Amino acid sequence: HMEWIQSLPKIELHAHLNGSIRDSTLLELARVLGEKGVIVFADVEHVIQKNDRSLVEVFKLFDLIHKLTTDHKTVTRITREVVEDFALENVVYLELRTTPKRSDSIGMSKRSYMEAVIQGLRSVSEVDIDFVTRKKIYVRLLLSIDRRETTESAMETVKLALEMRDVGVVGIDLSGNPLVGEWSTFLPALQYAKDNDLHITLHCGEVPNPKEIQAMLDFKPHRIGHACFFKDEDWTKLKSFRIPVEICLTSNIVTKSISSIDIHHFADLYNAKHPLILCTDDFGVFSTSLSNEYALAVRSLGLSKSETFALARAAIDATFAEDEVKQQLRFIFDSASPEH
Ligand SMILES: O=c1[nH]cnc2c1ncn2[C@@H]1O[C@H](COP(=O)(O)O)[C@@H](O)[C@H]1O
Ligand SMILES: [Zn+2]
Repeated sequence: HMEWIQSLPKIELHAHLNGSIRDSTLLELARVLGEKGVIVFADVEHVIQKNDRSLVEVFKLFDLIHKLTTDHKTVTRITREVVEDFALENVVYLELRTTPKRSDSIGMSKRSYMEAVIQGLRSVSEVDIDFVTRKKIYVRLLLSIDRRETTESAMETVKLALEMRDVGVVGIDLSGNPLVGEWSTFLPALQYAKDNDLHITLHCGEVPNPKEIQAMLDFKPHRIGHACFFKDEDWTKLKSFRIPVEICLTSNIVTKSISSIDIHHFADLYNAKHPLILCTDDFGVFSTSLSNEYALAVRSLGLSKSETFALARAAIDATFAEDEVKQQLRFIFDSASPEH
């Protein structure tokens, strides 16, 4: 069964760039930076292997990753590697999200960080890529606002995303530590993005926060991530607004946001015929792949091949891609439909 899942064409809508790095690359970068003295390799490798990746604790790990990866040449490298890995497991469409970074000591701006991501996409050679406007993969980009940021800084990210629509930026994400920051800080920037026809996805309900969950739903983003701590009134509103949910099974269970796959809300959403999309979140941090996520879901719901194929194909109308791309995806899935 895992073989048929691996060959299934798949759509990834929730994958953070610096959460998707290969272990071998992360440790290579750790070794190099150690031998330069920027850090102590044994300690860094130890936080890499020891971190329990509970929620509070995952964000410590990201602060460490960012010390290893915030340089233009590294951004380019990991962008290429992430696209390759997804393409190799037959992801045919990827929305990759990343937080653009500022770092004055190396002359890195949010814009130059993103230019390094584009360079990564241009450097992809193992597979064919469409990112502007042999496996082939369509890639489009989401710029993330981190909940640590100010309204002004969030607006800088939205302005950059509008400038980069010609190289495949299609939307904005709100992510980062859900215990930090206030919705009122980010709402004005997200509203500007939405009024400029960017699509919006929000990390929503990663921790209990009833007023924030309601405010995010009332904003009517185009998708939401996770929804782990929704209450009944939140589900009612979500189902009537028809906002698709990006479901991250391994991430949710590992962080203990959801106590087990047998109670995970994706089963309720599936049976309610509410749109959901299986995603990896951070396949490096959480040691998974999109195929493995599909395998967990197929086992837990007991889906047949055709039900699984139908679920995978349903994600097309949740993408933020232009209509021409969705028609190509419909052709890719229609072409694969009888083998499933
Ligand atoms: O579980 C999650 N919840 C909220 N934010 C996350 C999660 N996983 C990754 N991220 C965000 O994604 C970033 C890592 O990818 P980056 O944006 O490419 O730097 C982190 O610094 C977080 O802000
Ligand atoms: Zn996420």
